[PDB]
Amino acid sequence: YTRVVWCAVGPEEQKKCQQWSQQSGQNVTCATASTTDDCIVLVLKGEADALNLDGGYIYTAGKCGLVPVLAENRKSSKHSSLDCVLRPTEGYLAVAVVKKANEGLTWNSLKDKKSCHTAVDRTAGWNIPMGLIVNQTGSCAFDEFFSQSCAPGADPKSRLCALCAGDDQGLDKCVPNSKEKYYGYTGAFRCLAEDVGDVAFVKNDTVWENTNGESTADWAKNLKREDFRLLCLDGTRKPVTEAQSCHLAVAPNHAVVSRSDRAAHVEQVLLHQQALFGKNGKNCPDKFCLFKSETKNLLFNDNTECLAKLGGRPTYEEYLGTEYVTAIANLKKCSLEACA
Ligand SMILES: *[C@@H]1O[C@H](CO)[C@@H](O[C@@H]2O[C@H](CO)[C@@H](O[C@@H]3O[C@H](CO)[C@@H](O[C@H]4O[C@H](CO)[C@@H](O[C@H]5O[C@H](CO)[C@@H](O[C@H]6O[C@H](CO)[C@@H](O)[C@H](O)[C@@H]6O)[C@H](O)[C@@H]5O)[C@H](O)[C@@H]4O)[C@H](O)[C@@H]3O)[C@H](O)[C@H]2NC(C)=O)[C@H](O)[C@H]1NC(C)=O
Ligand SMILES: *[C@@H]1O[C@H](CO)[C@@H](O[C@@H]2O[C@H](CO)[C@@H](O[C@@H]3O[C@H](CO)[C@@H](O)[C@H](O)[C@@H]3O)[C@H](O)[C@H]2NC(C)=O)[C@H](O)[C@H]1NC(C)=O
Ligand SMILES: *[C@@H]1O[C@H](CO)[C@@H](O)[C@H](O)[C@H]1NC(C)=O
Ligand SMILES: [Fe+3]
Ligand SMILES: [Zn+2]
Ligand SMILES: [Zn+2]
Repeated sequence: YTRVVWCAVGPEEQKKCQQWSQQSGQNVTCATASTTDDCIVLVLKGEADALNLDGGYIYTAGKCGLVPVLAENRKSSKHSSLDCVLRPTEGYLAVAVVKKANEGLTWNSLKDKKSCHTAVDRTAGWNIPMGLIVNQTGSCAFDEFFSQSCAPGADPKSRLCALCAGDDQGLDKCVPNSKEKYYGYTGAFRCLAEDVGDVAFVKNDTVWENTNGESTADWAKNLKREDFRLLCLDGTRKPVTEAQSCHLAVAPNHAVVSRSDRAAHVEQVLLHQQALFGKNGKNCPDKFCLFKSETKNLLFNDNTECLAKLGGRPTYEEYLGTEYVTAIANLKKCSLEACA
């Protein structure tokens, strides 16, 4: 009754959710689906209560009537006075990243190169870059722009899936979940770093969390920030320390969504769960930490300080902001359960 069914996407999120479930005394339970879109349907049906979603999916979920409940909040320098849960969200920086040794590559010469995206329909991996390109290009043929790409969630037989790798056994190629090797923020950066693609569309934090010894991960043990460059909209290349003057846009933080009729309940439970397993929670380091998953960003992003209340009880459009919402609509003109 006062229990919440979390929806996990893929088997790695399933295992993490199962651990959370066990540590919660069954206050949290788990439903699992192969894609985020499916998890969304599970929530609409009332078979699942909630999940955390990137902005692009919140637009999908919002049209079907789901609402924003609480947002991911990472630690910041400004607004230091307020507590994390009451602290305003800041938004993340969407960037395009390349190897510095790849001289001569700029925003203006991306056509026909190889791209690495977090997944179709996500903010920094798809909506922002492809929105910009369709525009600058006056064409809806975003599938013919790059020569080859890894964009999880596209047709496995298309060039958009040419560079995706699948799992250990080469199965599940291009599925939009963590079984795909190049899925998500981490997977797209790895696609760039192993030199599978020429550019990766992720967010600023990703570059920082996987270089200069921050990851220990085999593929990233030896990655140095100086070996990378951000591509700016004015045709310039800059070091990753200049993300504030060289980004594609500021994205709205990922947020937990649920059915509006379940919102108050989902909110209550999560605030208590984070007091127990959050950053400074009663049992985090010692028993279970909600916001940790070895650089894999399972259920929540690993750099999450807390889940914050929203303020102004915003609809989904208000949460994403008028700038972002029109960007998506315009892109969608190129391309229930599509409820509107
Ligand atoms: C782009 O994204 C980045 C990444 O999110 C933003 O950079 C962050 O900026 C914030 C606020 O502006 C910085 O605030 C600091 O946060 C730190 C916590 O991460 C605090 O510093 C301590 O804790 C760090 C984490 O443990 C630690 O790491 C940093 O420094 C060392 C050496 O320089 C390196 O790694 C160390 O820690 C890791 C943890 O796993 C460990 O593996 C190592 O063994 C080291 O112990 C690493 O390079 C990293 O930079 C510090 O050593 C220190 O102990 C600090 O108190 C303060 O709150 C935040 O540090 C920045 N994030 C990182 C990871 O660099 C950036 O602002 C974004 N840009 C824009 C424009 O928005
Ligand atoms: C790709 O191109 C489209 C078409 O221009 C861009 O959409 C346009 O973007 C601007 C920014 O939001 C919109 O202008 C705004 O309009 C409102 C009122 O209409 C005004 O209050 C704001 O101050 C601002 O001027 C414009 O409406 C919108 N055009 C349409 C037809 O919806 C789009 O943003 C571009 N894509 C990306 C990803 O940048
Ligand atoms: C489970 O929820 C009940 C009711 O709120 C509460 O007594 C208990 O603190 C919760 N336990 C855990 C581990 O979340
Ligand atoms: Fe995102
Ligand atoms: Zn800006
Ligand atoms: Zn409002």
